[PDB]
Amino acid sequence: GSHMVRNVDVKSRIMDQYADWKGVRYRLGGSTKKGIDSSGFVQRTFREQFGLELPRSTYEQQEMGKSVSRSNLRTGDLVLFRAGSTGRHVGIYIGNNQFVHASTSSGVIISSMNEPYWKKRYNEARRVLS
Repeated sequence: GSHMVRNVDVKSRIMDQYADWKGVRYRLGGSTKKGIDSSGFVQRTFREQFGLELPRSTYEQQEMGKSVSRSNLRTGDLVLFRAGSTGRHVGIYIGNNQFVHASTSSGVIISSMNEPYWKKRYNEARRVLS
């Protein structure tokens, strides 16, 4: 079998994407720097940094990969929250109890998993990178 190293500087690649996208406003169904949503930001990040094709849907991203327990989160895992009007919101865990996401209140931003709003609404996590 293959013994090539894989999955790489995951944190630095996500931070590269964040550097270029920080502050981009929230727009439902958007996919550009003029405006992007939470699942769209996850889709773009995984395409551009990891070469993986994800759907632009929190509902479908919840099905991906394998489930991870909250205690076992690793950088690059998708974090899912029962938040907002439809009860669906996704971000990318970046370690140290932080996650990056396209937020409705602030656009693309880094938030803490311990912020009371997000801590109360955390639902599940998915691992996509082996």
